[PDB]
Amino acid sequence: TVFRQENVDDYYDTGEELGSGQFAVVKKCREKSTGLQYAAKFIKKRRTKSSRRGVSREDIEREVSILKEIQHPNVITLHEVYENKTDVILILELVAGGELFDFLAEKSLTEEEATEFLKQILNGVYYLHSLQIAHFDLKPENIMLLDRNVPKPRIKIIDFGLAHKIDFGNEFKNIFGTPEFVAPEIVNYEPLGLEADMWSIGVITYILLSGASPFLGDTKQETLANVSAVNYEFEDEYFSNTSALAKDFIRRLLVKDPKKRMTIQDSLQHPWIKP
Ligand SMILES: COc1cc(/C=C/c2cc(O)cc(O)c2)ccc1O
Repeated sequence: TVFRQENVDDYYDTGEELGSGQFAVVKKCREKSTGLQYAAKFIKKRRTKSSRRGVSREDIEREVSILKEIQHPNVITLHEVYENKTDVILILELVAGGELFDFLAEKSLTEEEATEFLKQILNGVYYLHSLQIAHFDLKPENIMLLDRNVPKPRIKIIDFGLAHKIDFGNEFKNIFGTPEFVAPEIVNYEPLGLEADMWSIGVITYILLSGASPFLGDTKQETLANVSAVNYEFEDEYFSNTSALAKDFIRRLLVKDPKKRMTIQDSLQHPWIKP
């Protein structure tokens, strides 16, 4: 599938850089014809078939195809796609309130504050999983706010770079997400489905309530070993005034066997969440 090959700079003006990763940089932008503001994600293309730098066209097209399907208040939406010899440029909805992570470092949240964010995350993931889309990269860095200055901001899931359609219940590919947040089946290179996202939500919830990462070791291999062994506990110093039901919610997500893990629908009916 081909994208718009006119020069993006003839239609948009770029501004402040919002972030940069291994093969992508995100810049605030403004469409000349409407004055509307977006985030332009420049993804570096692979320049030879056998190279390991840049993103393969198969991977770029998959992310674009997934973004084109989704429209939900808690998920980023795609406006336009351009390309040239060096980059594919996704013109994405502007989410300017910063990461849930950076907003986390400023505060540990109360259970009402945590559940207010978490309910929006669960709503967005319920939408995705209803479409058989696994995100595969849920972590605080990929949870951003629209306006961080209100007592209860609205969040949006971003970064569909690892997302996959799961039309056979599982997909057998390597997902190189970040160790602290990936499920045991990712660590062990096993078939992957929607369940992996639910584990990631359990990790996010643990951090939201405590400010601490449940599996984090001193090295990436330690973290991955801890994940595979389900080597975590609720430290009383961090959880002493956290409700048992909040702990129960986490405990039913941080489950090694994906079949025994709470699903997205389970998580919405769990007594900690269900109104
Ligand atoms: C903040 O740090 C980072 C943010 C982003 C992405 C920001 C962003 C992404 C979108 O898809 C839409 C948007 O409005 C903003 C990428 C790498 C980073 O390191």
